[PDB]
Amino acid sequence: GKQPITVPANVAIAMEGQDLKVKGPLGELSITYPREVLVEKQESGFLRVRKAVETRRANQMHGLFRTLTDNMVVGVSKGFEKKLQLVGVGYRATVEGKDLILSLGFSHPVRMAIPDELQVKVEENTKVTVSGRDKSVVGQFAATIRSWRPPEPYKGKGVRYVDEVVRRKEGK
RNA sequence: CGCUGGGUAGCCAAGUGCGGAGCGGAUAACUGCUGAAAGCAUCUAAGUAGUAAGCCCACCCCAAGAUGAGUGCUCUCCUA
Ligand SMILES: [Mg+2]
Ligand SMILES: [Mg+2]
Ligand SMILES: [Mg+2]
Ligand SMILES: [Mg+2]
Ligand SMILES: [Mg+2]
Ligand SMILES: [Mg+2]
Repeated sequence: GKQPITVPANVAIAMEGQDLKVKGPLGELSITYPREVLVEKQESGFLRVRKAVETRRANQMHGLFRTLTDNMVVGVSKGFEKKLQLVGVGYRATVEGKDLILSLGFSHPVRMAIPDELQVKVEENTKVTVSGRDKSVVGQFAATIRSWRPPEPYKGKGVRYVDEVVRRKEGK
């Protein structure tokens, strides 16, 4: 289930065999492959990834870096943006200076730092949107805000991703 | 102590102070992010993040007989 990777994205690519560095309009990333897979610079415009001798570990890994290398370029060409939605009376979100602050019913305003790699913004008092390059830090970042107050069943009060479901119930 | 009433230091508690800290490290159960085999999905057979009175260090004392016997400063080795 492989596919060639589309890279006429006006992005620079460079390697030294065991690594692969990418440099584009809005960021720089790197990655190192183990000795099973191997990649070349196909001059046609795309990129194909071959593999070592047929084995169970390689067939799992063949389609693995295909999606990472895909996200490796799309995150440097366009980036990625995750969405959040705050549900509950009194729940707010602001960006005071660099980091952000949230008030999720606790007796203290939780404060977590935003690394320089990511970008955050808020349109309305009750929603948040993350913007970055790598899915790992971005997805891990948005998951962190979800952990402070996940969505409850009975009323859905809390943080939630967009385009998901909520197991609702009746309390009384 | 003939029997009693008081008693300094000392010893002692019922008296007087202090103590148990850490946004430090790695994990269990659990929740996850990213994401193949399996065009979907999946917390994972690549990688990675949160997190226990528990585990390790940190705190207090002992400690180079640690025969693996350590380290550093200083001193001494006269007369014919
Ligand atoms: Mg007396
Ligand atoms: Mg007496
Ligand atoms: Mg997932
Ligand atoms: Mg997938
Ligand atoms: Mg693993
Ligand atoms: Mg503990």
